[PDB]
Amino acid sequence: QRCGEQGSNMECPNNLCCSQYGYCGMGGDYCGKGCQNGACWTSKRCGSQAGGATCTNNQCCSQYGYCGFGAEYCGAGCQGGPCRADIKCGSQAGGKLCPNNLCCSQWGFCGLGSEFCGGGCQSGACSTDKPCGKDAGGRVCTNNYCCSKWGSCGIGPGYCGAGCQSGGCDG
Amino acid sequence: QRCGEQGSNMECPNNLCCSQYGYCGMGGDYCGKGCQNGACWTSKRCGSQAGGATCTNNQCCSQYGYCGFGAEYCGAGCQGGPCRADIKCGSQAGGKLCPNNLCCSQWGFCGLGSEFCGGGCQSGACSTDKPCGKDAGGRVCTNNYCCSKWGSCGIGPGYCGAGCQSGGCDG
Ligand SMILES: CC(=O)N[C@H]1[C@H]([C@H](O)[C@H](O)CO)O[C@@](O[C@H]2[C@@H](O)[C@@H](CO)O[C@@H](O[C@H]3[C@H](O)[C@@H](O)[C@H](O)O[C@@H]3CO)[C@@H]2O)(C(=O)O)C[C@@H]1O
Ligand SMILES: CC(=O)N[C@H]1[C@H]([C@H](O)[C@H](O)CO)O[C@@](O[C@H]2[C@@H](O)[C@@H](CO)O[C@@H](O[C@H]3[C@H](O)[C@@H](O)[C@H](O)O[C@@H]3CO)[C@@H]2O)(C(=O)O)C[C@@H]1O
Repeated sequence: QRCGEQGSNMECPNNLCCSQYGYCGMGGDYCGKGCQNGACWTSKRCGSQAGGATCTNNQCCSQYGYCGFGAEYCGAGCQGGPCRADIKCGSQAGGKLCPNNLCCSQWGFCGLGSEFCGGGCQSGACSTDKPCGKDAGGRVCTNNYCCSKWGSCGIGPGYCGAGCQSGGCDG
Repeated sequence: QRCGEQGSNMECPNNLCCSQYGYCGMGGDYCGKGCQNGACWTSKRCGSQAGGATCTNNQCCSQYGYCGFGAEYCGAGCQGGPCRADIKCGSQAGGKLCPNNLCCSQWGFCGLGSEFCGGGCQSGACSTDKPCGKDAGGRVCTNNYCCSKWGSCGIGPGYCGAGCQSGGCDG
């Protein structure tokens, strides 16, 4: 029930702003100074301009390296987020990984839903629960996900914990 | 450090999925059944098709009323989220309110950043801290925000609590 650093980076809903304290609301108290996510009065820096950084709340990183929504951010030159132009990926775009766990469709585009996450899904939050492990002819997940002791790709204690065969195994 | 119903609707970061229990991770345990937000294997229903409902994680509500990202969702017929076409608002579009607290620019478009939230901002997470109250010639905030005892628009205990002049005052 806590956001930002004090909520393991949880994010408020409806772009509610997360104050410097880890509470959600709207207004200067939250959106003003120390804001850590949501609709912070001061756009956070992103993209090139800010060491490869991604925006929170699924924001489009404008060409200038500022986070937001609207033509200016999502529009031309956009560098991350639900960018107005199809973000490419997969074996089509040299192994490229969708940002923010998005699915790399069979076709080489980034998204979320059956069309992207479904059959053919190359990387990201594929819903095709494909197997890994000794169990899966020594195949490692994508996104450096954890191959749990049952040969399943995911992120968490059950996945990254004990019996973790490969991926980002808690060490 | 808890999501969904057990985290006052906090949302995991990077589209991490929130399990039926209120924990964040990636995989079937979280993305499978009971998923409450993030990249849930099963798209949540939205728009018309689902009583005016908005998608979580700033997702585009496709023409069919399913939440996601990518051309299919964000593209033509899109009904909410960082839709690929400019969502209109403000006095230009009959008082329309941007969804998900987005700013209604001076021009009548929805977004987030200086360009939308800045000078002229009509409604939403305007960063122009305009005043309300007896203090402000009996002017009420937009979005049914709370006019605190100091004549400030916001959402929270300090705003919606005691001394709340108008808005969604905790009652
Ligand atoms: C769409 C987008 O990214 N909007 C940004 C813009 C853009 O970066 C910009 O419009 C592209 O030209 O900038 C905003 O921040 C700028 C603003 O604070 C202005 C002054 O108010 O300065 C810009 O940078 C200056 C900086 O202030 C100086 O200290 C420095 O000496 O020069 C810099 C030259 O760029 C800020 O980037 C804006 O409000 O216009 C923020 C939007 O999110
Ligand atoms: C972009 C988008 O919204 N993608 C959805 C699609 C679309 O709703 C669709 O492609 C537009 O035609 O549908 C997805 O769900 C559908 C899928 O489960 C199929 C069958 O696997 O059925 C569709 O609805 C059926 C429903 O299953 C039947 O019980 C009912 O008798 O008829 C319905 C007629 O539409 C689902 O909508 C999909 O996976 O294709 C989900 C995507 O998010």
